[PDB]
This record gives sequence, structure tokens and C-alpha cells, in this order.
Amino acid sequence: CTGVRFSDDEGNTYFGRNLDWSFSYGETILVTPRGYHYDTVFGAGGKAKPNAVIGVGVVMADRPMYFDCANEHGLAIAGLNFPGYASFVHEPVEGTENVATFEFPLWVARNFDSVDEVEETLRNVTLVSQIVPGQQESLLHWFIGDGKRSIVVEQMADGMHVHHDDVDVLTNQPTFDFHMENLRNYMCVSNEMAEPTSWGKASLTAWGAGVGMHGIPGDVSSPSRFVRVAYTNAHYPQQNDEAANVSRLFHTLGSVQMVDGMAKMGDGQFERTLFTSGYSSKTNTYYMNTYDDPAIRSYAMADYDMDSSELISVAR
Amino acid sequence: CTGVRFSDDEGNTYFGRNLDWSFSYGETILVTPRGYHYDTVFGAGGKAKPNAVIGVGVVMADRPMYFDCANEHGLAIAGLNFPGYASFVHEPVEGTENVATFEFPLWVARNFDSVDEVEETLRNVTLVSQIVPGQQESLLHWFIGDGKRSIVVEQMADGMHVHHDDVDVLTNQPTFDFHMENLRNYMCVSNEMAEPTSWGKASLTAWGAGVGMHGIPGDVSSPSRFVRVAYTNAHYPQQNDEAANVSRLFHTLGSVQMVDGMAKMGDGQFERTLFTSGYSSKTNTYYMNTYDDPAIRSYAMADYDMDSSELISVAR
Amino acid sequence: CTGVRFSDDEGNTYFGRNLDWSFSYGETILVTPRGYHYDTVFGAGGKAKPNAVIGVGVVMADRPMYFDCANEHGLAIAGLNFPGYASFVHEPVEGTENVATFEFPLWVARNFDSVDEVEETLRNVTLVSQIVPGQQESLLHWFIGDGKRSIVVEQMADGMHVHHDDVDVLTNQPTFDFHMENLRNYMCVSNEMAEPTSWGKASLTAWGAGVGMHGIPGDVSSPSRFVRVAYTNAHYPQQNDEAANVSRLFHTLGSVQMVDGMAKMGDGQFERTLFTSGYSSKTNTYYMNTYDDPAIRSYAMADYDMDSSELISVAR
Amino acid sequence: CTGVRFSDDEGNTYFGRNLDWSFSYGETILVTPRGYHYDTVFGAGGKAKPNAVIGVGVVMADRPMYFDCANEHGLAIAGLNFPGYASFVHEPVEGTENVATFEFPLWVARNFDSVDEVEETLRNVTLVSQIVPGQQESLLHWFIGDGKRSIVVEQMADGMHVHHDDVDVLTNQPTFDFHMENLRNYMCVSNEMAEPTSWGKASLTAWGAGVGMHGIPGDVSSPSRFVRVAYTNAHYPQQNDEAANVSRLFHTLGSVQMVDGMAKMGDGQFERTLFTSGYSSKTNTYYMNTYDDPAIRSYAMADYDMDSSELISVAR
Repeated sequence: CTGVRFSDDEGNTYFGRNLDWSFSYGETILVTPRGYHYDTVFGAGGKAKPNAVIGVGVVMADRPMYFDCANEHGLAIAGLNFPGYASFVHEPVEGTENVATFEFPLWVARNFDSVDEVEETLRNVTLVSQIVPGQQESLLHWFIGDGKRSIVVEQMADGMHVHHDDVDVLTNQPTFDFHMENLRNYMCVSNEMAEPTSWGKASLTAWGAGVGMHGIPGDVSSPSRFVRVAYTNAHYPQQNDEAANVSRLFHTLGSVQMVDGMAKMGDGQFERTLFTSGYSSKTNTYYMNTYDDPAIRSYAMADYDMDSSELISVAR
Repeated sequence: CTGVRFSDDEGNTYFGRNLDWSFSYGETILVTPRGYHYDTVFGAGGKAKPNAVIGVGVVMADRPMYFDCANEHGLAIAGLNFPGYASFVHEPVEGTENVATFEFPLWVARNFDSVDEVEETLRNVTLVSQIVPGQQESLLHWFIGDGKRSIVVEQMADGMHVHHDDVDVLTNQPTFDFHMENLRNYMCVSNEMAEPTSWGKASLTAWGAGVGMHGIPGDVSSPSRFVRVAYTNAHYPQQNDEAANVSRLFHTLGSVQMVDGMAKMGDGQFERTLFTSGYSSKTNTYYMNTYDDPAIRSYAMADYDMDSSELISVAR
Repeated sequence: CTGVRFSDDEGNTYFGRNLDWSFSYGETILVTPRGYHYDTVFGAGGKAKPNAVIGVGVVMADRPMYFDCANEHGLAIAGLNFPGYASFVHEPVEGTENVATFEFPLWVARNFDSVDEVEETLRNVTLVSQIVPGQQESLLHWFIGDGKRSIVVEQMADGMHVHHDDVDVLTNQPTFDFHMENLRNYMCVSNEMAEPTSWGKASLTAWGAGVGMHGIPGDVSSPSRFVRVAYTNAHYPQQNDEAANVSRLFHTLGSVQMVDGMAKMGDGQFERTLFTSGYSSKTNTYYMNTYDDPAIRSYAMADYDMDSSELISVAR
Repeated sequence: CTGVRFSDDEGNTYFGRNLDWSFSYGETILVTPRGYHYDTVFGAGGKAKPNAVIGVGVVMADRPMYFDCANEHGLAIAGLNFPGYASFVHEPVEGTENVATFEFPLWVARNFDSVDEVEETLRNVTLVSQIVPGQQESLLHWFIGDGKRSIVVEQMADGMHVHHDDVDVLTNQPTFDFHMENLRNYMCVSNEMAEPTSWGKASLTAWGAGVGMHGIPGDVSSPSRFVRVAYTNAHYPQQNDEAANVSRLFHTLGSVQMVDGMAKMGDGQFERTLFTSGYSSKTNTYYMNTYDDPAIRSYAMADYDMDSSELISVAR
């Protein structure tokens, strides 16, 4: 998985994520209208008046289990895979806001309007994992963005770490700090045409474009994707209209896409970019394409009786 | 630019390309019916009854100048940029079949039914480059594929080189031999899960997928792209239906796409994958998407009257 | 800087380090005999009966300021550069063993016989940096080894971290954890002859030796040296005599040597491997060569009235 | 194997090589006085009065078979392994000067005073490889240097290639052209301190020296070694005295030495830098150290009577 955020000139949110796995089924654009009543697993609180939210997910037990989701005030949250690092308490803590790991995305998008607001509340959050005997625990870290900035939430054995994500990108393992240090290896990688230069008597020139970018890794490991996407996000020229920012988003992501055959998982199955989802706060629209179909599909929030009362789950 | 060929299990051709540049030239899907009368610039001969052809290209002086094209009999060709290496005579040679560099793709698609045929005729072909005030010579090499195999044509100052392209992939500079040697650097790159090993007492394990692929370059240089796409094409699992094979084609070419901001050219503009086109002989359909719109559009030779006699530019 | 440790069959200590900087002067093989009276800066304690120690260093104020040193019972300590990470209190803590940063090497080698012993005492050590107004603080981390194992001492803002160094190598920045995670990128690098393999129809073979090792970085940055030396240390065959282990040591180090012209520091001067020092516990001998002279010089402890009373400083 | 040439500011030759292999052949320092009578195997002509020569090699049938050697007039030559590419006729060609592959180094050192002279004569040289039951042909290429410049001789199935070696370096396979193209991948690798830059809001800085050199491969493959040593040789600051230049030579060759355990050959043995030799025309001295002993031994032509008439193997 890979998440990405950036902005336009008018401080609109563009937030996007790859969902990378061997296979997926049943997930859907899923609307949680303002009229839906939501009972929080461990009686965490929330706004008297909930935000409309849209995202990609499944409904388990008439609750929306979001991979990623965004609200009508430009705030977006994606959960990404983090086993080996992610580590949670299994009991609520008295006098903290106790949020079940799977509702966390919904919670943050129902109740907050900015990263500022989210970050502030996190200071008193416990992220409870409820263990199911047959079912393996979801072990994630979270990329959260609005039109100004992103943060990274890494709950681990030693506690909850909330990072300012100055490169506006996230992947998988290992820790955010590691990835940030690692970037420094690549600090000389450039998008400029390679300047002619000499080694002794030998004149070196670039065949063409991309030579200054040499040193960037091209494998689909988590750290390499982190670096490649960080580079691409940071060097993509600012855009100023919706069409171009959604293009930006989707090209940026998928610059670290996982193609069939590239890379097997632990079980010997090839990991693939099964879908790419995005959110625009300019249009409060969610977008999506899949491995089987690159045509981007849009899901305007205003489409969408947000004053309604039940989860809507839209197919195709 | 990048070219890719593979088959399915029924000997059908899947062939396609990325056209990387800073600006479009007005190219379009371009049908050349069998009834179109074509007079080869240097009087190269031809099939009594030409093959139908479709491709992406431009009309200049009522001649189709294809970037890439394919015929009804499963043969496809792309021209890719090759300055610094491509070098041609400007005058026909007596006794040879003299083919203008710009008509070469049309010429092959129209007159040959297989790579065997083409390869055979190339032994008596001269590739002639017309000087045009005060445009620069177009200095390309060509990737040619059918259901069985691909070849590479590099006409250079030392003569015409025709290579068997065992990796079914082509990029830009330098020579084909260079690239094939270069691959050997990456022969330990693996799509398998990296297995646990120790350095001294330190046990090393992979975070997850893609660590075995570590070593593959991630930049958009010509050689880096050749290696990435060769890898990707050689590891992608064989597929058995049109839609999976088209998806295979496009994701494969996506693995080496150029994203805005990655790499400037010599004029200071970013090189980008403006479009990606493809061909299936199963369906005799041409496919295409663009930087602006990843939705793949199809253009079946069926939907056009190949008995007709005029050039058809199809706007999209 | 780079430190290295390994062992033979008979559990003798081999410990070595590169000293890397633009220039050095006045350092010397320096013997601290058992008869020298040592007044510890902050009244840290120590054995009634001190270990003989030998090392490379300078004497400031009739005290031995050791770069690296080793004792007569096979324990060795090297300090390596760590600015940006290393961070110390400037006042002694009551009821801890307070050890001045510059005496730390001497302290550990005067008073301990094993890594076990050192590690145990560290649990109650404060590492005080005394600031001198003109003089910039020495900001190091420490590689410590005996014939069984090595540890790494990183005193930083958040406290003292003492790592088990399972790869038996240390360099400079960033943190030991980072370096350990980073190694995982290289876990497929092999010393085996690259097995012939095929990408599609194309057969790939190795030109010769070293192809399986491709993916190892070759620059002289701290992280790259860490990886390169870790690989070389872990893959070097065990040796069983002194000559061969000192060879092992010195080849291993210097596999990450810094050559003039390679790499400028912050001040624009080239960083070089100015000397390489080592220690054998089989012979309680210290060895050394320099940039200007690769001939290894030996300094047998028994040479060397260790029951004497003053620092000896041996030149050439 | 690796070869290196540079000068000082007075036009003197500094020339040397790493001989990488699994096992020694019994080579020694080997003096060939002007009085030694030599009958070229295929009757190649020669200077009326031959140049004195010293080198490292073996005596077989009372003929000196040099790995490398140099003459009193500042000209040096090394043979380096080149199987897969080196290919020779086995019979002399009428009218050419036919030189046995094993006598080629002796032959050049004896008869020529400069690279200009040699290059000139190579236009009429045939390199002949004697079949020997049931030894394998020695399949080398040659690096030839004086005070001004180096050339590379690659006799292959398509003919004899003589290259101007503008980087003053040579390794093994593949062809020289390959390597020179390959260098262009690394044209942004810098010995400068990597300067602070930002990716988005993330400020990237270097830990210290060597981050600008990031991208240089660290493995001991032939191509990786060519790139590392080309880099190192081209960036090493010009030096002006014998000792600094010899130190320059040896550290430069050390940057691509093979350490035990790094890389197996096809027989399963580790390839190692068995010895490193060098030459100075300033002093007409040959230099050498070995895997076992990094102390550099000198062998001045002065200390031998070049008017004598017998081969002198000097044991070390």
C-alpha cells in the first residue's frame, strides 16, 4: 500500500492510496450519511453533528469498515498494512478515548474537520485491537491528510507515535523514522537533465532524460516504494484544476504500482495494486480504478442524500 | 519510449508502446484501408493486395506517418527514438528496396504477415532518411512483433542491425547489445519472496513483498527502463483472454511510464508518457489511453471498411 | 570510521577500526601500564588491580585519550564519530558511575574483562561530556568487542542505548537500529556464483565472479559502508591462525576504506582512511597501518613493562 | 583484474594492476635484461637493441610470460582476463607482425617507447593464440600506458580493436565500449558534499561525507569494478612526488580489491586480489604487495644489470 496527499493553489485536499494485495472481494464505495446512527465500540465520543463520509470499504455488522475514507470538510484517512510493527492493547483504557482499530477511519472522518483537530484529540486516544479467535488481527498504520498537511499514526509496542509527514507519502514497514532517514541516501537524485561532465579525459553525457534520477530504486518493496513515491510527489509540478490534480494523483500513485509477476508475498502469490482510490475536497468527490480497469470512476458526495440514515454501498 | 510484445497460449499477438515526449504532435488513431493508394517515396515494392492497417500517427501530405501500427494478420511495428545512434543514408541504393524512414512502419504492416517475412526482406532493404529544411532528421529504431517473436532494427553509421529480441522489449539508447549485456547485472533479481538468511549472527528477513526484486533501477532513463520492463515482461504470468492480456500489456508499459516532474529533457520540459497504445491480433483491435485519461479506448478493424480507399483519422 | 570484530576457532578476539578524517596528527600507539595511577574525572570506580591497556591515542594532561584500545584479557573498545545523534549530560549524576566521555575507552579497558562485564556495569553509567568553551565536543558512539560478541553504545537525547551487535560491525550515523533495518534491503546479495537464468527467451549468465553481490552499495557514506562491511565480515571464511586473522581484519576494513578524492566533508576537504588499527587477543598485539604506508606494524603487549608507572607513547 | 594509469605534473608514468584469481601460478618479479636473447614464436620483428624490462610473471620454457611489465622508457602493459569476448586466430598472417598472445607484453615493452609507437604498430599486428593440449587458451585483453595516455587492445571474433582509454582504467568483460556507455549511468555521482535540498516540506541533508557518491556500485563484478575505479581514478587529486603517487596507485587499486568470501568463481573458490603491482617511470621501479602482506616492496631496474643476458626471477 501507498498513500499520497498534496494540494492545489486554493488549498484543496488531494489524497490517494494504493491497495496492494494478492486478491480482494466485496469492497465498495461506501457512503456513511450524516443520518446513520453510529454506536462506537468502546464508547468513544464524537460531534453532536457528524460529517458526511465517503470511502472504500465493507460493511460488517451494519458498520462501515473503511480501507480509506474522506469527509465533506476535506479530511481523509487511509489505513495501511504494518505487521511486525503495529502493536495494540486489547482492553480499553479508562479516561481515554477508546477507538476500535477498525472504526478508527470512520471515527476520525465522522468527527474531525482538520489534521489539527485529529492530532489534538490523538493525545488522549487509545487504539484498542479486539481479538477474534479465528480471525487475524488487522495490524495497520494510518496516513491522515487535509488540504494543508499529513500525519502518520504508528501505534506500536512502545506506544503511539504521531508524525508530521513532511513528504506527504506513506507505505508499509518499517517505521516512519526509518523511511525518513533512508530518503537522505537519495538526496542527490534530480529531475534536471544530467549536466555533461568529465571523468579524467572522458566526457560523460546523458543519452536523454532520466539520467539525473538514477539512484532511485525500482523494486516494489515498502522502503523502495516509499522513496520512489516521495520523489515523484515532491517533484510533480503544482496543478490548479480538478482534472489535472486527479491525474496528478493517479499518476503519482502507481508510479509505485505493483504489477502481476513482480513480487510474491509470503504465501507465494503475487502482490498487485488491486485498486487506487482518491479524494478531492474541491469537488468532495472520491475516485477509483482497479487492476482490471484503469478508467477512473467518480463518486460525488452530493449524489448522496447525506441527511439520510443508512450505509450506502455502490457497485461497479 | 518503450515497446513490449507477448503472446497468449493461442499464438496471438499482444504488442504495445509508451510514447514519451514533452508535447503531443496531433497524433490520432489512424486507419489505412487496403484501397488507399500508396506510392512509396523511393519506389520500394509491395504486396499486390496490401494488408489492412491501423495505428497511431499523423497525416502529412496525405501520407500516414505512423508512430506505431499493426496489420490484420498479426504483425505490429513501433518506431522509438534513437538519436546519437540512428544514422541513415539519404539516397537510394540500386537493387535494394529503399524505404523512407517515415513510411517504414506503414510499409512493413502493409506488405508482410510475419516477423520471418520481414526479417527475410530486411536483408535487401535500405532505410533512407530524407533531409527536410530545416526540421531535424527523425532518428529512430524499430521494434517489430508478431505472435511468435520480436526483432529490433537499428540502422546506424556501421550498417543495419537486425536483432532477435529475446526479451520482447525495447527502449531508447544505447545499442540493443548494450542493453542485453546490461541485463546480466540484474540476473539475481527475483520475484520470489526473499528467504531468511543470516549475516553472521544477524538473521535477515524481508518486510514483505519485493525485497527479492531489490536491485532493479527505478529511474526513467532509457537503460533503467529497458531493465525494469524486461523484468516485468519476463515475470508477468501468461494470460489467456483478451481482457487479461490487454490489462497485462498496459500494466507492463505502466511499470516504465514517465510522470510529470520526474525528468526534464534538454529543452527544460518534463518528459511524460503522452499515450500508451496496444494491439491484439486475437481481436484485430488497436487500444489506447493517454496521460490525461487512463481509460483504455478500443478501435476494432471490424468497425471500419478496409475495402475503402481514404485515410481515416479518428479523433478521440 | 568503521569498526569490525570477529573470532577464530579458539575464541580469540580480532577487533579493528578505520580512522577516517581529512587529517590527523600526534596520535600514537600508547601503552597504559598497570603501574600508571589513574584519577577518574568524576570519581567513577574501578578494579583494585587494573588491566594493561594498549591502543591508539594522544596524551592530554598526562591521561591517555584513546581512539581505540584493548586490554590484556581480550576486550576492545573503539569510539566512532556520531554527531547529530550523540547527546550527553554535562553534569555528573549522583549514585551513578560517572565517566567522562574521553576516558570511557580507558575506563572500560582498565576495568573489565568481558563484554558481559561491561554491559552489566553500563546499566548504571552516566556518560558526562565536559564542555570546553573553545573546543568542540567530541560526539561519539562506541563499538566494544571481546572474543565472543560486540556491543554498540549509543548515548543520545533520549538516553543510553546498548545494542547487541550481531553483525559485528559499526560505522557512523544514523542510529544502530536504522542500519540494522537497512541491511534487510540487501538480504539477497550473495557470494555464490550467479546461477544462469532466463528472462523470457533470453538466457542470462554472469560474466564471472561478483555478479551475485550486485546490489551492494559502493559509496563511502556511513550507511553504505555499514552494509558493505557487514557483508564482507559475515562472508569472510573463518581463519585459524594469527597471520590470516590479521589479514582478514585488515582486508575486511578498507573494503570500506576512504580514498583521496572520493568524498568531501562539510568543509570541502576529502575524507580519507588515515589509519587502520587492530587488536589480537591471541598474541595481545595491536597492529596499525596508515594512508601513507600499508605495511602493518605490530605492538606486542609483552614488550612493555606493564607493571611500570607511566604512559608510553611509541612513534613510527 | 583491474588496471590503472595516471601521471604526475612531470609526465611520468604511474601504472599498475590487481591480479584477481583463486590461486597463485608461482609468479614472481621478473627481470628481462637487454642481453637476453629472445626469438619471437612467430618471428615478429624487434628493436635492434631492446629496452630493459621488469614485470610480474612466470618462466615457462625459459621464456618470460608476463602478467604485466614495464620498460625503462616509461611504457607499461598488463594482460587482463577476457574470456567470452577474446578470440584469436591460431596461425600467422603473411606480411603482418605475428605475436604470440603470451609474449605480447614482453614484446611491447621491449620494442616500443610510447603508446603512440605501439598504437601505430598494432595496425599491422596479428595476435596469435597457440593451442596447447589440453590447457585452455588464455583469453585476455590488454591495457597499455605511458606518461601521456592509455590504450586498450581487444582482439575478438570480429577483429582487433584498439581504444583510446580516456578513463585510464580497465577491468574484465564485457567490451570496452560497453563499459564506457555504462559510465554514463553514474555521471551524477559526485565527490562533493551533498547539498541540502527539500522534497516537498522535507529538508534532506547528508549525514556526512559520501552521500554525493551514492549510486556507485560496491560489488566486485567486472562492470561494477570498472565504474568504481574509473570514478576513483578520475577524482583522485594529482600528486607530485613518488611516494604520494605510489600511494595514489595502490589505494586506487584497493578501491576494487577482492576480499576472501565476497565472490565465488565457477569452480566454487573465492576470487581474491592475490597481488597488486605498480610501476613508476620516474624511478624506473616496479612495486608490489600481496593478499598476505600489504607492505609494498620495490624493485628498481637500477639494482639489476640490464646489460646481462639471463632471466632473473626475484623471489620475495
